[PDB]
Amino acid sequence: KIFSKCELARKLKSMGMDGFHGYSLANWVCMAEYESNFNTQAFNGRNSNGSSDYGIFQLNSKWWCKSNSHSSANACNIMCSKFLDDNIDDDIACAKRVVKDPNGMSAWVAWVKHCKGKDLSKYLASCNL
Repeated sequence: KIFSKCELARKLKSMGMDGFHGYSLANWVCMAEYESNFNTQAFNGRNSNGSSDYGIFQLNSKWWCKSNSHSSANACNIMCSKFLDDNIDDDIACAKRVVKDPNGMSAWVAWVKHCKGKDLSKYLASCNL
């Protein structure tokens, strides 16, 4: 599924993300835009390592989930394969956990590159939320 910005924004808002760990809704939606272009099937292989990044939040299989050929820490206790599904509840539960690490949202490189430096005050202004 490719979400639209505002549709993603509604889903994340409904699931307690707005302000989650000090990160505003706009920040979370911007991270998804730049990580995966809002696509639940996004998949980015080998990479820097061996590992891969899965789903709308491009969660890596060395740290966050378990994959086929690439063994894992599995901090989200889940098979990477679930993050390629259309439903994003698992992905959200895992992103909630990722951001709890010391690097915060800087775990997501595309957020650091495309969001962190930006004025996002108007990013969700077209949205009916």
